[PDB]
Amino acid sequence: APPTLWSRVTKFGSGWGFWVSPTVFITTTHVIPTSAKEFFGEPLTSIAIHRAGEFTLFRFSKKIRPDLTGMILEEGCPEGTVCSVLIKRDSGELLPLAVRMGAIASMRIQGRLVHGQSGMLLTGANAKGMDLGTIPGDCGAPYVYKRANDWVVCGVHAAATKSGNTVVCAVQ
Amino acid sequence: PPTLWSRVTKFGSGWGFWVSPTVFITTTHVIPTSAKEFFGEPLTSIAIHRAGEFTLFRFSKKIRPDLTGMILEEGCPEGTVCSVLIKRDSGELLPLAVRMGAIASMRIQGRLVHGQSGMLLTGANAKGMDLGTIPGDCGAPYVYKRANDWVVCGVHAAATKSGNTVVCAVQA
Ligand SMILES: CS(=O)(=O)NCCc1ccccc1
Repeated sequence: APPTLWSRVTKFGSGWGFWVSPTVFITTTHVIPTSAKEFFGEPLTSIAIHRAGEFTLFRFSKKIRPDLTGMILEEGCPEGTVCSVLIKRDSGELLPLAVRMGAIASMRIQGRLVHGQSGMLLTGANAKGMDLGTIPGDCGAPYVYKRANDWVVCGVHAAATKSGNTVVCAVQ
Repeated sequence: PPTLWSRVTKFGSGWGFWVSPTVFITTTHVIPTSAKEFFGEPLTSIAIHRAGEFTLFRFSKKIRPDLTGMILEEGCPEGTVCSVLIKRDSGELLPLAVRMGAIASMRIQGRLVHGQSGMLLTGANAKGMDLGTIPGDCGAPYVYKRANDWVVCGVHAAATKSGNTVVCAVQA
């Protein structure tokens, strides 16, 4: 995946978030530190929060990341799209996990109720564990895909099943 | 904490894989043709076992004493979904699902390559996103999970321009 997309993935709370533009940051609601009153040097005062279940978007009144260009955020993707989940791991290692996207779904995962766009990992037979699959600390990682010329972001990592094969993308 | 990715190592014009502290496997065509040492050990002290596009090195001391010995087998049953553990010079780790077929001699781009056929589960077109192999990927290992055990069953030897087809070179 392009270096400019990896540059947009920021360590955040118990996971990650993603810079859509110099002013827009998206993440998974449950990774956000519940006590936090300041983000990227800005008071809560100065920030527009948009929360829809496990999807959260932050809009800043200042350019926090002026090195970036604004890219397309969409509300999930067509069923059958193959996406990459941009997961950073121990060592400066970069894991762009391939996922075939399915329907919008409501599930119970480890007792918690989750809603988003479901998908199946294309990494192995059974993706249980950290070599072929996701771990809890990957939540908030972006789902991206390429069109003709364009790259698109369509959601953030919310959950995965015990077997590790099924994932859920939180969407706008 | 141990990872299979730790055992994937840059080597000649491609990659190889540590099976054990003393055992390293790779694809014959990526090995340098001028060398007096590998991994600091004189070539005098290394057993080389070659069978077409599969080569095994056995060193006279532990090069990777941090590792345990893994199961190495001559290919896998047809229908097994393997993962090819691709490392890229970008720093990306790209595990891709491959459905394994028969042993055969296959015409790939110019040439005749003997080993176990497979097809990528990404099988749209696998060139433009991180969804297929490139020439520099040769030597990457084919692995799968069986009961509690990881098995390694060959090394990446060849791929078609693209429809979906790959060849895993195997021990014999
Ligand atoms: C939050 S900060 O004060 O340490 N820096 C602001 C700019 C920035 C934000 C996110 C990622 C990289 C840089």
